[PDB]
Amino acid sequence: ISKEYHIDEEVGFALPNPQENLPDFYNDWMFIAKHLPDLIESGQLRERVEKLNMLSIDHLTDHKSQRLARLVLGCITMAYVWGKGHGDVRKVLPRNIAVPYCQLSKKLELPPILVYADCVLANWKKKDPNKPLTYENMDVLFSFRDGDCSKGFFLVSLLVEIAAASAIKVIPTVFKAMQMQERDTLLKALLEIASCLEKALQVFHQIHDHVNPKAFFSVLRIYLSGWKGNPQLSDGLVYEGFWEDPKEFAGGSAGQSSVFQCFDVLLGIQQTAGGGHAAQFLQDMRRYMPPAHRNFLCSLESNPSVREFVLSKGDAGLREAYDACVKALVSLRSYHLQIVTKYILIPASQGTDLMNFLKTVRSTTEKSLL
Ligand SMILES: C[C@@H](C(=O)Nc1ccc(Cl)cc1)[C@H]1[C@@H]2C[C@@H](n3cnc4cc(F)c(F)cc43)C[C@@H]21
Repeated sequence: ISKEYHIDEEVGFALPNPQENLPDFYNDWMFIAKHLPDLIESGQLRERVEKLNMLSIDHLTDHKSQRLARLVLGCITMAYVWGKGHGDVRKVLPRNIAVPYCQLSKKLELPPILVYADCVLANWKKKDPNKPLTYENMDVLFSFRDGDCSKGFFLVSLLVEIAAASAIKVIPTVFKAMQMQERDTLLKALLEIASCLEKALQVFHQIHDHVNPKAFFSVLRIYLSGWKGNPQLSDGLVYEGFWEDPKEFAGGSAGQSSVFQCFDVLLGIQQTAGGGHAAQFLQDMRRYMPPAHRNFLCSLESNPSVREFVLSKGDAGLREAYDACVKALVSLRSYHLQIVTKYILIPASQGTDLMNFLKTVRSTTEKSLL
């Protein structure tokens, strides 16, 4: 059983039952975010961000409240800087909203920009508290524009994180099986992690039914892009009243998903080795995860290597069970690679930086087989 890594045995890395409402003191922030599709189109979003007061973060006591306040402020920032999403970029964030978002981001050890942990892990709720977690029974908390498939893009992303929750709980079982030298306990525990990663691929299939190719490329992808190496903000975003210099921060990508790196590290796949772009990007995106997940990924690399344990015993039965988890990963990297073609490459032709990246993390996964 995992410790104070804020990993839930039911939903995994996602926030378990996230809050929907801040205290009534923060009605100004909750109002702008809950009506984002209308204020962006009406042109008064950026006005209502300017006619704001500099509120205090101190009223955010419990954990679930600060995450939402990062979630509400993260969406406003992406909506403010990008506007309707056609070129009118605001290279300055106003102080009455820049310094409260930077205070809370420094609080949660997160960057002051919308990340995967905000719009996926803490951005959901159950329609019926008695009916189980499925797409038809769950809904998002915030969106960008009308018909952007942000419900489908985020809930399907979240749905696969819940399938991995049934595999992360097996990690302590594997690590103590190696310590106690119990082979059968390790063989089944490896088979179980593989099997849950097999079920997680079927959850990935749902993305076609709830997300549209060009509705994602044109509407949602524009607001999720950040300002690190982005040409529209050559130096980044100035946080007025917090940093005198413009600060470069990466946007949101699947690399910030903790299950992305969770099993690469466990199975001994040195995805962060070498000076490659994928190995550097996977290490840089750890700073964009919650602090509890930064240390959980850290604790796995500290624990003994599971790969060398199987490669040493000369046990073909263990070699086949371990190879099943690697094959389950390749099946996901090969499906994730397919989704990017239908959703980025072909829309972009009426783009390839994510393509060349995701081919390398899969290529490394195939080279791990025995
Ligand atoms: C639906 C897609 C998405 O990119 N969602 C998204 C993007 C940006 C933002 Cl900001 C928020 C959500 C994909 C989901 C599940 C993915 N995944 C998790 N563990 C994986 C292990 C693997 F081997 C693998 F190949 C993919 C794996 C990550 C994203």
